[PDB]
Amino acid sequence: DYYHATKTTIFNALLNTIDLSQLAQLDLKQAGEEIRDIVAELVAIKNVSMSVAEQEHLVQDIINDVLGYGPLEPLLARDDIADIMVNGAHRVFIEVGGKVQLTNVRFRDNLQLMNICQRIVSQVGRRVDESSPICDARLPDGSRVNVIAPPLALDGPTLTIRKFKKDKLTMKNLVEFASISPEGARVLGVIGACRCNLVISGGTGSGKTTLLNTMTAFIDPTERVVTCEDAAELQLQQPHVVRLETRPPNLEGSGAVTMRDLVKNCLRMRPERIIVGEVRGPEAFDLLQAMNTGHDGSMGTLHANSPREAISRIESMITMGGYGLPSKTIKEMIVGSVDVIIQAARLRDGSRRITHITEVVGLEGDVIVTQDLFVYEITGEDEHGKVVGKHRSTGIARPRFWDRARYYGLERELAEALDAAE
Amino acid sequence: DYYHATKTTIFNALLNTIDLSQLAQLDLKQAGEEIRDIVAELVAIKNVSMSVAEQEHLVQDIINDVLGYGPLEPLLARDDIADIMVNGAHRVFIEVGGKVQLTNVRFRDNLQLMNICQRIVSQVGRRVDESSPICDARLPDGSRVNVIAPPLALDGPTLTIRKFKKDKLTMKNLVEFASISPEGARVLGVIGACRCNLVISGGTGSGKTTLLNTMTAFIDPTERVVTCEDAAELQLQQPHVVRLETRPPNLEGSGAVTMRDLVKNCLRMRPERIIVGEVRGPEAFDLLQAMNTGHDGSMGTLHANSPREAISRIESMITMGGYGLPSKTIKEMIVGSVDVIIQAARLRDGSRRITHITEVVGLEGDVIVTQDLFVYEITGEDEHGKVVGKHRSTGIARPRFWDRARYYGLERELAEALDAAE
Repeated sequence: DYYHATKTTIFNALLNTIDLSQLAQLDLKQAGEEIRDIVAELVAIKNVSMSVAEQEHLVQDIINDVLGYGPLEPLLARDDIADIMVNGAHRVFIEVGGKVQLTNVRFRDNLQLMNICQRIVSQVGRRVDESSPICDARLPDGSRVNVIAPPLALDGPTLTIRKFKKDKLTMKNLVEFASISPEGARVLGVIGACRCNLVISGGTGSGKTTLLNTMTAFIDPTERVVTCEDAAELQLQQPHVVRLETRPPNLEGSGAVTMRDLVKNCLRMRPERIIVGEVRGPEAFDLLQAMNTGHDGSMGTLHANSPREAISRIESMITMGGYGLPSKTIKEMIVGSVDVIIQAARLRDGSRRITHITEVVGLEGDVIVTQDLFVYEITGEDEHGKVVGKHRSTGIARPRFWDRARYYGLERELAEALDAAE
Repeated sequence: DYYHATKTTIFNALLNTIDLSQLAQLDLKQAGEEIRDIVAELVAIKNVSMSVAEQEHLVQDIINDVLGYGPLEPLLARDDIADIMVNGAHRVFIEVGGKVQLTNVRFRDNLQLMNICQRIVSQVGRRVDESSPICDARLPDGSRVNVIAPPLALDGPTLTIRKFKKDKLTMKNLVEFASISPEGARVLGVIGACRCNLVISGGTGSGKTTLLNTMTAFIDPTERVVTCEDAAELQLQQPHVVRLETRPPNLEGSGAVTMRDLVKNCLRMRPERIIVGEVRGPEAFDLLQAMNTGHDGSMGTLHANSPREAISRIESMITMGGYGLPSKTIKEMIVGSVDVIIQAARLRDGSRRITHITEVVGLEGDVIVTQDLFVYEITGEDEHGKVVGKHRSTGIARPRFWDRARYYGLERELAEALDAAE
């Protein structure tokens, strides 16, 4: 009560005293010090009786409101709070330990919330308002931010901050979730590290993108990666990642930038690895060429249930490309370009597994030949219906990519991992 | 710290002192002199305690930021920097000695970087912005530039400067680098000498232009060769070469002289070989007419990955040229005009070699039938990661262009080359 009234009076006095532009001229620390001095002077003038703790709290709150993110700052500073979700000025939720909880934190009004959202997004040069109500951003520290303006959000501006939790998308999660056995995990690490061209095929709900992030986690830091996605969800930890996002056509059907355009441009940016979020149309062709003409180590997810169907769908995509390529030419391209196909699927019980790790070996007999390094053998189901299976290595001790592993010095690791698969 | 703060203060004072538009209206010399004078006056007023060298550096930086290319200027001035990549306002990498290194150079912000990129791409009459987020160009100094706008490049505008390198070869160089077997070299010499219509297709990084330059050494010196280019990259050593260069449209959208107009004029320049630096527009149609109306021996570089893909690309180009030509008519024209397609591509290991030497032998029904003379067969990889392969002749003894060889007496050499690599 008294603290709130004192804060309101001090804020009014400071606003009447210092303009927003003048404070913006000063840096975060210089502006903060100047605001602290002005607030002390205003408190002395108003003869407000406040203790050291109360005075410090009021000064910090005034500084945060005038400069910074206001009532959000205490939440952001906390480490336990993984995600913050503000639905209008009068409600805030925090995700602690995987559970969402309501918090007493409340903004002054929707106007202050909009100002704070605009500052947060502008921290990376983006702006959100009625003209562009939807804004999405990734702050340099890894926090994702999503903001919806009042014209779309009926109850007020909506803000969603998801801080960078690091453990979610590493091989440990897959190994402990029985998605891939530890030997399979080591084989995948070798495949990713040795710049093997990959095509992650997966069925509906098979978590293809999660597997793609986990695989790209192996990329060497120095490699200049370029990611094309319809909607940015990959979170490469590397220092030299370029992120691109397609653009759908406007309501007039113009101004579009399809994934094919992004891949063709990627060819002209000197990338050492092209990652395609999801191949759906002609872009496959371009992507495949990117694999063939250097850039070895690219990747791309695809919608298919088995590796053979994945190859067939790649052929159909390239054919959709419109070029008069004979089927034999397309098969030769695929055989020469793609090196490993990872088939991940969602089984009956809803669990996710890496059903196959297979290698495109050649074009014997005008039909592409694939040898499976790892397969998932379904033995049975638990008493409660849960499916039961195990990862078996086919025993191919010399995968066609063995030469790359030897070149990169990972041949010993590959042999050790694939030998003890059992 | 002190230097950065002084530079920021000087920039703010200069911005508040002179309008950007007025300086832009000023000429290079006048603008530079005014900027230097204003910077010196501001430094004197603010009493910046720095050496004369420090003042000169500050003035140069202010001039570059106001009208130059910002922090890229020291990078561009350098020589060891093979190329520069900007992944955003706060990420700049340079390829020094073939190694990518993160430079301690940062732009003021994303807006400044976007303005710098817009200036650079406007230097050759092109605009990059939300409406045209992707812009690839070639600067006068020979360097290639690629720019992606924020709407696609999520992390901010992305820039890529790849500086020019000579990279010119002679057929002996290609033979010694195994780019083409000696029999292939003889066959290519025969094809070039006998004024056989050529289309040197190749993928990105294949150096197709270098291959075209190498091919234009078997031309009879007497033949009047007219080379139409976009940046003057060909260095023909023949004595009667007329070098033409297209003029990109000015920022106002006028004064454009497209390659199509250059070729159409060349039709009336009495040439014997219309050489096109790169076919990427409707000009192909006209070029084909030149190929099929007495200017035998015309060559044209094209961007395609396989001879069939090159043919399809040419057909699509002619169709997009805006004419009412039925697809069957365009295919018939292509079959009649073109006589040899040389496919130069970069292999996965980064090396570049000639893959196909294919004649457009005829048209059946709707599909164009073509026969390969020389084909590159790959045989895996070696210990050092280099691709292992060899060229083999298809065994044809009477190639379609045989008559042309008979014209110049090159029948014997053609037969010997086709026999020695059976």
